[PDB]
Amino acid sequence: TSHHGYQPFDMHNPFPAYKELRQEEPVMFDERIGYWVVTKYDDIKTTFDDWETFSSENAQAPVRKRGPQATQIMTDGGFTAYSGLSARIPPEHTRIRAIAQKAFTPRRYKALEPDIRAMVIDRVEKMLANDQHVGDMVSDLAYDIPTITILTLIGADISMVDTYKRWSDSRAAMTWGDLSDEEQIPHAHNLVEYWQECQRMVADAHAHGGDNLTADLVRAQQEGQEITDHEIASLLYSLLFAGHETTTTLISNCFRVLLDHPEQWQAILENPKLIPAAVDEVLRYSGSIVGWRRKALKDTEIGGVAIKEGDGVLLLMGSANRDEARFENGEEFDISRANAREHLSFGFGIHYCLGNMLAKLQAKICLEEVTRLVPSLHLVADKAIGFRENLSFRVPTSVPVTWNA
Ligand code: HEM
Ligand SMILES: CCc1cccc(OP(=O)(O)O)c1
Ligand SMILES: CCc1cccc(OP(=O)(O)O)c1
Repeated sequence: TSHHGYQPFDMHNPFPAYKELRQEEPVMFDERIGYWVVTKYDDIKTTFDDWETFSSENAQAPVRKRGPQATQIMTDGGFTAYSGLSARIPPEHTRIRAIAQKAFTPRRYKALEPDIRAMVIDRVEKMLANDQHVGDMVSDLAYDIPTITILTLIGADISMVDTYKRWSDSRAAMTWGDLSDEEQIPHAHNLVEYWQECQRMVADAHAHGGDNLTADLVRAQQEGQEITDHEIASLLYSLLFAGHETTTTLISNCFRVLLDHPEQWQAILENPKLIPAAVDEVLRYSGSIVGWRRKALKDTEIGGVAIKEGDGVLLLMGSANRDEARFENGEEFDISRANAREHLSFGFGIHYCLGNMLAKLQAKICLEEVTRLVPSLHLVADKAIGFRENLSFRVPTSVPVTWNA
């Protein structure tokens, strides 16, 4: 009953609280986290657009202050990473991003769609063959696929899938979790390991070359592009976290939300050409990220409310995606929604998601082939899906399902 019901870290059903915030206090200061909480769509899209007033430099600063022990651990481990791009500000961001998109060329996207599809069918069949005819859409399908894709694109061993998810859970907990000074210690070590592997791969590209993003970036350095080895390594640190966890969550939510609405799963079975629009509606209705942070570089206003220089802003895009002023019946999941692409789950402006297409790519491929091979798929029960507490990432821990077999 406090802060209009908003619980910053509970990710199981924040949408009722989002709804009353939009009506009662659209720009609310939450002392429990230190942020101005913004919930209406215009307000949020405007804040994204004016990057010159609202810096993103705190997007990767931890919500809870790093404790003495994690600070010593990461310092003694040589951890010098902050942010590949998402918390970089111009001129550094502009300069580094343009070099990144000259290696993130969308031909690589569409060139190896077939090996994505061949890998889904592999995973779908192994799920359909086991003692119990019950599966988990996260571990059985959505855990591997985007991870292997991003490891193949950058040049990591695809045998290290469990190391990179262990490093992802750490980064997602260290930075947006409600961690104590003890609880940072195990993730502190993981981030040190993760940063040292990012640096090990960059030195590898100098020495032995390759055929991949890591090689291409160093290859652009050798050809005169203004990007250092600390920035090459920071670009891997960004892509080897953001490049799969959000996409794992999107795939898991595709089956979570479509199986909660069997009528639209049934329409997806009828017509697999509706699948792309379904993904657009899942992204609006259940985004992987519900909140993203910014920092006021000067005294300003959001929606009439005065905000001091240096104040932190939390843009609740999960709330914006249901604003009745932009989405009629915003709280209903409807894959036929005409303007679902107006959603802000990939952001807006100079930090827009670099791999939005690569994520939607694998989301559509997973629906296309799971609806075909397993058209009778459905949830086990109604109350069997929990979400890890976080400020930004709303990750379902499991999507338990069964089928006709
Ligand atoms: C699967 C669903 C995904 C969602 C919902 C998502 C969401 C976001 C959001 C909210 C931002 C910040 C936008 C802003 O501040 O303006 C962002 C930026 C970014 N995303 Fe994604 N993302 C997803 C997948 C991916 C994938 C697959 C990749 C790479 C393969 C990726 C890489 C990045 C990078 C590098 C940035 C920072 C770009 C910059 O700061 O210029 N993300 N994403
Ligand atoms: C416990 C309910 C309550 C009572 C008084 C103030 C208040 O304000 P808030 O906690 O800052 O939202 C809440
Ligand atoms: C999903 C957007 C995102 C999230 C976390 C890190 C990141 O990359 P980085 O901040 O540049 O290291 C991107």
